[PDB]
Amino acid sequence: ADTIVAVELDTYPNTDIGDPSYPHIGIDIKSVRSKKTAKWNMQNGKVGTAHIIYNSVDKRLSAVVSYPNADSATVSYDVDLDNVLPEWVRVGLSASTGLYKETNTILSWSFTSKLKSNSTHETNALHFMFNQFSKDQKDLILQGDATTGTDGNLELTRVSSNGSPQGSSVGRALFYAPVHIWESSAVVASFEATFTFLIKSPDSHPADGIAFFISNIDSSIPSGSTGRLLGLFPDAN
Amino acid sequence: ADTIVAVELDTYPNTDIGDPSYPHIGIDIKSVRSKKTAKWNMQNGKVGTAHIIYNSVDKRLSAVVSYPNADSATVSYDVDLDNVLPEWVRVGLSASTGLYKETNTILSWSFTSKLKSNSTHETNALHFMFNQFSKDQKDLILQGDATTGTDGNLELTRVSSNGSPQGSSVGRALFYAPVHIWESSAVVASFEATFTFLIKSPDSHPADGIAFFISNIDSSIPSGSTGRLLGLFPDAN
Amino acid sequence: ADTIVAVELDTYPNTDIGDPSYPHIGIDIKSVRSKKTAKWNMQNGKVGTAHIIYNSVDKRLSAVVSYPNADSATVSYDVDLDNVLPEWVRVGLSASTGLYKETNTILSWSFTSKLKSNSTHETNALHFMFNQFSKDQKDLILQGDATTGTDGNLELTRVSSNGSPQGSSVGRALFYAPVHIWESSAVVASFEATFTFLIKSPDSHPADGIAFFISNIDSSIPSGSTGRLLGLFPDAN
Amino acid sequence: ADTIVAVELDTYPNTDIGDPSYPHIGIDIKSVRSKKTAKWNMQNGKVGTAHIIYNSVDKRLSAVVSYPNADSATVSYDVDLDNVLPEWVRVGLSASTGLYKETNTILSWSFTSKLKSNSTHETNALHFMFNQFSKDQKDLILQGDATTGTDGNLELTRVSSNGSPQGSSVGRALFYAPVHIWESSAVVASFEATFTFLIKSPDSHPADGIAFFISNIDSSIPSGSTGRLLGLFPDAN
Ligand SMILES: O=C(NCCOCCO[C@H]1O[C@H](CO)[C@@H](O)[C@H](O)[C@@H]1O)c1ccc2ccc3ccc(C(=O)NCCOCCO[C@H]4O[C@H](CO)[C@@H](O)[C@H](O)[C@@H]4O)nc3c2n1
Ligand SMILES: O=C(NCCOCCO[C@H]1O[C@H](CO)[C@@H](O)[C@H](O)[C@@H]1O)c1ccc2ccc3ccc(C(=O)NCCOCCO[C@H]4O[C@H](CO)[C@@H](O)[C@H](O)[C@@H]4O)nc3c2n1
Ligand SMILES: [Ca+2]
Ligand SMILES: [Ca+2]
Ligand SMILES: [Ca+2]
Ligand SMILES: [Ca+2]
Ligand SMILES: [Mn+2]
Ligand SMILES: [Mn+2]
Ligand SMILES: [Mn+2]
Ligand SMILES: [Mn+2]
Repeated sequence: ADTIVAVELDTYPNTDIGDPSYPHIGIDIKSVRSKKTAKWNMQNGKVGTAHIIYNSVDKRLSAVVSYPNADSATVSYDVDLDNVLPEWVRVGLSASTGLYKETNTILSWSFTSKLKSNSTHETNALHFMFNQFSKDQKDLILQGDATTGTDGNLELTRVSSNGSPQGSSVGRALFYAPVHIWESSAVVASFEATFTFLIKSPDSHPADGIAFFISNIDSSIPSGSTGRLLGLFPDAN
Repeated sequence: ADTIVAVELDTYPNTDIGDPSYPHIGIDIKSVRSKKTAKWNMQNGKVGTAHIIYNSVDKRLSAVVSYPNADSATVSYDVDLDNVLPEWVRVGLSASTGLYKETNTILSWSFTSKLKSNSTHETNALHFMFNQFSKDQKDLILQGDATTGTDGNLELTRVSSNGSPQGSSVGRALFYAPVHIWESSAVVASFEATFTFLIKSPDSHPADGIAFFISNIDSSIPSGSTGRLLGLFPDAN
Repeated sequence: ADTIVAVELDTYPNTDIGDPSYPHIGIDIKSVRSKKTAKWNMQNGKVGTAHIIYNSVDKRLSAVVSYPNADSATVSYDVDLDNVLPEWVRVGLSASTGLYKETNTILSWSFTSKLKSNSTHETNALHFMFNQFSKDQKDLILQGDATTGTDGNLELTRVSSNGSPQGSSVGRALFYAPVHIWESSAVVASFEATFTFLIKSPDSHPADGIAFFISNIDSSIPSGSTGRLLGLFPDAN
Repeated sequence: ADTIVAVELDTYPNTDIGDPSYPHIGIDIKSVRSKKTAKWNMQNGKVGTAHIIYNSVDKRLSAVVSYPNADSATVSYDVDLDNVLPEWVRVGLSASTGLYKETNTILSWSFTSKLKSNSTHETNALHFMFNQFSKDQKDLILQGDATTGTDGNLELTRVSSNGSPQGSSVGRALFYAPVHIWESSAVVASFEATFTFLIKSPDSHPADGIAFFISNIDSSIPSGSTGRLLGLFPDAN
């Protein structure tokens, strides 16, 4: 179908598809089946920050989610992304809900990808940063339930006007421009993505999470991906 | 029609529309009629570098074209670009020929725009750099005669396979993503664009030039803009 | 008589040396008397942001001070800094109180310097940023009363443990490294600086101010410079 | 016994201290004997590029050396540098010859250091770049035989006016400022370095090599370090 690499933040365990029985962060390579996961003491109603980072050299893909004044969960998995991904991709943030529900507000999102070549400073590069989202973001492709303008914030999931979240929503947000993520002849290729989010839920149990993801250029939301699939994968299979 | 701000490099004087009688650089605000110009000792067959820079603070738009081991022509004109331009634009390089002809090879092109807001480091930003152009550039919108892949270079104007240029060509190249160039509430807005080019002509007199330009999102090439209009303006009027 | 260039922020108008009546920002090029100024609707106890930007192309030095939800005071002055300044400088911040007094608290400070040249981005550069000041900052030079570590802030003037400002206080903080501020052979020579500050006085009347300055590598506080001279100038010439 | 971490590039294998037979690159963590290495198909007289990249999340230090149109030699090592290194270091380059000798010419060198934290990009950072070395570089610390200004290059080992390398030579160059390399409270602590170099010997056999190193602020050349120790380590322990 469409190739998907993503870093997932399960607020909701899904022991039927494999997810551990605790709020976790994890690395998904073409399958909601995480190839590596780590325990995340999630904080309800607090603004937190995720850093994603990968370099050709280590071939190690990494992520750190962390709150102020709080321990930070980290995950790392050796993968070679030119085998996996197409030469041109498009990056973005995705998030969704199920029975249980949560606010998936993205307060800020940045990202940087460099292609340093065999001759140095013959590099190629793209960096893009949002610390507030305007009422109309010409350069974000918004998919599903995604809405901007609410308090200068990106809401990937749907929320009622009073501020309570709603269930069984998928919204997904993408950068307008395609990213040349890797090349046949580059000595180092790298890419970092940082984004801060606010997850607050009225219910004691929230669901399902946020994921930063990378896919081929022409990606649209999978049918019936609402819930534990996070708007990234069509099937747990 | 479509609003156009651009820095022009006339290799060919056009004294019928106003252009001075020497190879010049100049500032065009919605009219091929340059509002300020400066003398440029152009160098045939040598790689040269243009720097464009503008900040909300000075409200002064500036450009410098310069060769290695050679004097550098500079131009500057006070303009306030939120009055002129739409809130969202799209940037790019344009170039064309007439009776006389030239190669308009773009060896590299970068650009950066920042929106620092009334609260600091609540900024918004986009930077993008090409030091080589691949056979297929997914993220460049190519218009008219524009072609990439030839020796890792962007050729805005048409060129025969042996390497000689051809006449009465317009090619124009644009960044896929729209640039949020200014905002109603930002204490400093700024944007810098740098690009290196190679102009070589078999004929003693070459024509017409290269221009970096900014326009509304939906800009396409004007009809009959080939020649002294540089693929930017429909009429000298 | 070390050479010194600066962007000053006067909370105290010293009418005999030329300070306008109203609290102003100004450009001080080699003398305390400001070459140009602009009215500044200062806000007591609110954090503000200073932006400062100059480049070899415009040859305009300029600056904007700005509080949230309030107009921003701006100023510009056409000056060629390679005439005025040595080839190699140190950059830094200064502030001072006299009979009247204020809290000169620096919350954050960053600075960029590029020497782009004729070739394909064969430039020389330096950038540094502080959103928190550590308890021992060994890459700042601390001069006078200046202190770090309290709340992660830089305090250029002396304050009590309760927080009360003191009178007749003078403090400077310089980046440890020397900056290559201009070159004989570089086609453009941009440099940008940004910083935030907190100014609060119990008093009806606060004094004197903060200034971003640039001077020689060997620069030290001029004697008897507390008060009107902001730790910058020996005399009021 | 100053503390020191480094990425070494051996043209001369010193088999008794563990250098493999073949010319190698390696990670030297607190001792000259390399913790891990990889074969390097060195090219005489051709400029090459070294890339070096480490981050607190992976906790992997790694590096790639690369010539145009040739495979690139790579190496990695899992090490937690805040255990090994002091909180505040200086970075720099070192190289040396012994009985056998080579030209250790540094054409260009850049370095980035970020201390991203838990908050919304409230980080601390430093970046610097050199594509040309000036005649007097007063923000490099020059140690040993190291010299600037010849062709705009850095020469870490001594060379004649004709260009002939010399034997038993040792040279280091450090950035003037101290780097905050890690923090107790920072959630990630990335740092990246890049540099190009020219290595040429008249001989069949060249020696010894160049190394990027990190050490304490007060670090100076260890005595008797020419030859195998590359200006880095007092002893071969
Ligand atoms: O008004 C006072 N007693 C009378 C004489 O003090 C001069 C001010 O009175 C002014 O009005 C009087 C009435 O017409 C005149 O008789 C004076 O000749 C003067 O013009 C007086 C009473 C208490 C004081 C306590 C601590 C102090 C520390 C330093 C200075 C000083 O060196 N101060 C020197 C003089 O005071 C102002 C200088 O300003 C200084 O302090 C300012 C504080 O903002 C700075 O802006 C400025 O750069 C200077 O450093 N002063 C005091 C001080 N002065
Ligand atoms: O081979 C020579 N004459 C014989 C004795 O020289 C030792 C090498 O001969 C080797 O083989 C011989 C035959 O089996 C043995 O009898 C020796 O005991 C030794 O193992 C000889 C002839 C001329 C010389 C001229 C200038 C010099 C400067 C310094 C040194 C030195 O300190 N040199 C010390 C010894 O030479 C190698 C050290 O390598 C040094 O130089 C290398 C150059 O790459 C570095 O890699 C390395 O780290 C060292 O600094 N040597 C010379 C030197 N040596
Ligand atoms: Ca889940
Ligand atoms: Ca023309
Ligand atoms: Ca004053
Ligand atoms: Ca060796
Ligand atoms: Mn899952
Ligand atoms: Mn014209
Ligand atoms: Mn003043
Ligand atoms: Mn070795």
